[PDB]
Amino acid sequence: SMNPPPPETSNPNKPKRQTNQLQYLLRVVLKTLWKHQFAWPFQQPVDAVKLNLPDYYKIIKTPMDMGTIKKRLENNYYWNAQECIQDFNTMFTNCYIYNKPGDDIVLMAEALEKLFLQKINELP
Ligand SMILES: COC[C@@H](C)n1c(C2CCOCC2)nc2cnc3cc(-c4c(C)noc4C)c(OC)cc3c21
Repeated sequence: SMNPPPPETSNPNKPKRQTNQLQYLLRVVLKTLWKHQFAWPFQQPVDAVKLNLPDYYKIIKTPMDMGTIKKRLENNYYWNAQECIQDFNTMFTNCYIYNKPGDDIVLMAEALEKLFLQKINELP
């Protein structure tokens, strides 16, 4: 496999919690971004094989996508909201590191991030 293993969504050794903030991140934040017209390039790990990007996983050390975040939320992987927020932030920063500033994917990421930042502003 020329893709790395995806980021883990279950680990018996990692303690976990359900908090109001994590339920909000699932039911409101992820739910909103997931249903956005531009969600789909972010709904699964970057497939470097399918997309013919042999340098992607030479450059991006900490890959992250909303498919992974959705499973981490549903599977109770997280201890706190900040871990989940960091995963979103990483997904956006990775996009801005790898792609050119004028690229369509960066415009898609920017639209999702604006919605994200507004929902995080409203964290309970
Ligand atoms: C708009 O389509 C772009 C096209 C290349 N693409 C398709 C088509 C589907 C139909 O078959 C042809 C390929 N699927 C995907 C799925 N994920 C993608 C993720 C990124 C991406 C992110 C996010 N961060 O870095 C990168 C890099 C991406 O960036 C150019 C393109 C993706 C992508």
